[PDB]
Amino acid sequence: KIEEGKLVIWINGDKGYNGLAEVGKKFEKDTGIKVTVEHPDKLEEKFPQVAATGDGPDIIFWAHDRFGGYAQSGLLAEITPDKAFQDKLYPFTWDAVRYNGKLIAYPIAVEALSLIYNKDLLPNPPKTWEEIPALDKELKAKGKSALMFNLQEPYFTWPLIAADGGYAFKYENGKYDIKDVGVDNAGAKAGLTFLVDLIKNKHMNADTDYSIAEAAFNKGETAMTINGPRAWSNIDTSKVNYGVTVLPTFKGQPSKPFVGVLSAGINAASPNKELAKEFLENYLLTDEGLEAVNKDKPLGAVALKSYEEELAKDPRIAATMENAQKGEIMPNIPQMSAFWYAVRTAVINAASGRQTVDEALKDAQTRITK
Ligand SMILES: OC[C@H]1O[C@H](O[C@H]2[C@H](O)[C@@H](O)[C@@H](O)O[C@@H]2CO)[C@H](O)[C@@H](O)[C@@H]1O
Repeated sequence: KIEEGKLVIWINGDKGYNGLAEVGKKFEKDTGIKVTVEHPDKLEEKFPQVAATGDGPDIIFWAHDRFGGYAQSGLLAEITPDKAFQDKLYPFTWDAVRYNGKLIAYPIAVEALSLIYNKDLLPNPPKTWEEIPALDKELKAKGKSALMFNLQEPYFTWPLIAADGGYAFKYENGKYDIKDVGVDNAGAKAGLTFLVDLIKNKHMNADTDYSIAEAAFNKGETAMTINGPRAWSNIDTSKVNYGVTVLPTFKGQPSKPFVGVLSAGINAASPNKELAKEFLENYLLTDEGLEAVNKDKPLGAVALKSYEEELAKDPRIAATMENAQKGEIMPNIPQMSAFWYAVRTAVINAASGRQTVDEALKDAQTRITK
């Protein structure tokens, strides 16, 4: 069981967890309530396992796409902030955490992937994905490469797959059709074929992950990378002269990144629900609270209107929002977990050459509509 009179918080290890730990220390000085911040590996998978038994953290942080599945299993408490508190966050961020008409989380920040480039290697970023093979050929002649990014997580390849027609679930009439899936369609095959051809032609390696791409870019070995807000702090330290901009178009269509709203849910088994609420509304969801996390690892565009006005001046945040406006808020429906696992498998098999693109996407389509 969860201990009473204390707060345990789980947040991903790529977030500003030290910063969040500081907001917890502030809460503890004022109220006497100890706050413990942890970042278990695979917490988005572990949470449903432990929460099912009345264990786990009092508060869990993740993008909103996972939350409909948790709420469906009865693992999240319904939150009911008063209208006054609600008016402080952007309306659309509240929409991302509404499930079956109920609020199941507090929206924290908005994030989308962007194109990041080394201005010393590339004064101007490519406008199309199609010109990258040629950029790479010339950069290779100088000992560098054009682009390196995480190919192990479908989140990073999805903008290209969706660019010319790929989609997860058909949204229509204020509802998602869990039977109308678009991973096996023409647009999706075109996008993933482009990706697989980059690897075949030696422009990228199928095994590239987050650390391999980060190391290469921050070292000045590659002219471009694709990443989210959290990557910015480490690039700042690298002293690389970088720019953050809009992703390239594919077949003349803009890349469409999935947009995630970092959110905070309260475990339905938690005996400390009123403490969690006090912490979230009066300590974390304040200019001071968000600034502390943001300083540890950039949150992106925050849900709190008052603090977002100040961050909006940052060109990196502008680029982030521009990429978001071209993408799509991820669905929060329970089927999202099956979508993500099926698309991860498809991308890795196709990229590693274990299956062809058609075989890979066909299996995913089948799995998701099961
Ligand atoms: O790649 C599948 C994965 O994508 C998203 O996870 C993101 C997350 O939203 C970001 O905050 C950051 O942590 O990077 C993750 C990708 O490594 C989905 O939110 C997640 O459910 C999904 O499995």
